[PDB]
Amino acid sequence: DPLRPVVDASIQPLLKEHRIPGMAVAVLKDGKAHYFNYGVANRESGASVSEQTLFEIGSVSKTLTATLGAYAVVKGAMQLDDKASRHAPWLKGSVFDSITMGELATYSAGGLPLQFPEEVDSSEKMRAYYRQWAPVYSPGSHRQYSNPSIGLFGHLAASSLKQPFAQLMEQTLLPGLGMHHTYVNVPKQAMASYAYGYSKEDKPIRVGMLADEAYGIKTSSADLLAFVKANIGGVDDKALQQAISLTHKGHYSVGGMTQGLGWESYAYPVTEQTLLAGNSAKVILEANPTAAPRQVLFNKTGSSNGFGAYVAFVPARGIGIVMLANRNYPIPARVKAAHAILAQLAG
Ligand SMILES: [Zn+2]
Ligand SMILES: [Zn+2]
Ligand SMILES: [Zn+2]
Ligand SMILES: [Zn+2]
Ligand SMILES: [Zn+2]
Ligand SMILES: [Zn+2]
Ligand SMILES: [Zn+2]
Ligand SMILES: [Zn+2]
Ligand SMILES: [Zn+2]
Ligand SMILES: [Zn+2]
Repeated sequence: DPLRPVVDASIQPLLKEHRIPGMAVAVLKDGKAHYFNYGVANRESGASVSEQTLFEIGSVSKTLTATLGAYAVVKGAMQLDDKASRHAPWLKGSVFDSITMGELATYSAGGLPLQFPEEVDSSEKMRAYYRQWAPVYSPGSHRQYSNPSIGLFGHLAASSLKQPFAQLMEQTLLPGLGMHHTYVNVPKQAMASYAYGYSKEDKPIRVGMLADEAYGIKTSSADLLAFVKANIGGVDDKALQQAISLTHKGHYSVGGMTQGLGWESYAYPVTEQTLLAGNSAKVILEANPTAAPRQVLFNKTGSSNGFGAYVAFVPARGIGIVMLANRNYPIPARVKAAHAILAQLAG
């Protein structure tokens, strides 16, 4: 493969520095998929990573959940400016009478935290948590990246379509996107393809409330590259195509990053500095005020215990990259490697 040396040059240093057991990389250019596989999915079996290996992609799941939400909008089941309690009777009489579905989707409802409190570990406790939650910021004014926020968005989008979230994803949305090996619940027949994650102590590990919606997808580099293709070349189904397009619209910005539904976007060519800043600890962990929204690059990071994922693509240039690893290695390393490889592809 004439792209192998370029991809290897940016990826092999990551593997060495962070002792990454395995990584599946996929690149799109000129309508063609290219797969570059490294190391092992499972240190016990020694099974090689391939483009069919399943990795936990963590928050990259949010792009898929966002697409389901957009699909519900396209189907007329909900609108982004609906109050959240329209789709959850159990939220009636709370502050979620005054917070919109779009605000949940874009982490801007007013300071919902990164994670549920550890104690919130059941349906009953989760409903209680939202009903007692006290806003920190006015709706729309601040971005605080949040699993409870987008998790609730996805959960309520599923409810608006009158089906369970996992079923909608596995039976309708994901196969509609050409993603037939993408799961919230990995079935028996797919378990042999499922990597283990590796913690910092090299312990094998795999993945709470709204996990499915917020961070629970297992998928392959082949399936995720198919999703990238869907986000560039499109899909056959008109409703899904319109849904995908809704996920590209900018809602607001934080520095040089523009927040949409799931995807976070940048003007392209993008400097490494701009891409690092929008993916920085400050943006991920702290509340930041929302500013007016901005060729475009779209991306999403995701991590779980033992896993580290990144996807970035540029529709105007027909290029994209997926990097799925079974080590949670630092986001800036992901960004720098992707930026370098994409720049080589862009020419
Ligand atoms: Zn090489
Ligand atoms: Zn190739
Ligand atoms: Zn065993
Ligand atoms: Zn529910
Ligand atoms: Zn299928
Ligand atoms: Zn597949
Ligand atoms: Zn589940
Ligand atoms: Zn677009
Ligand atoms: Zn919005
Ligand atoms: Zn650049």
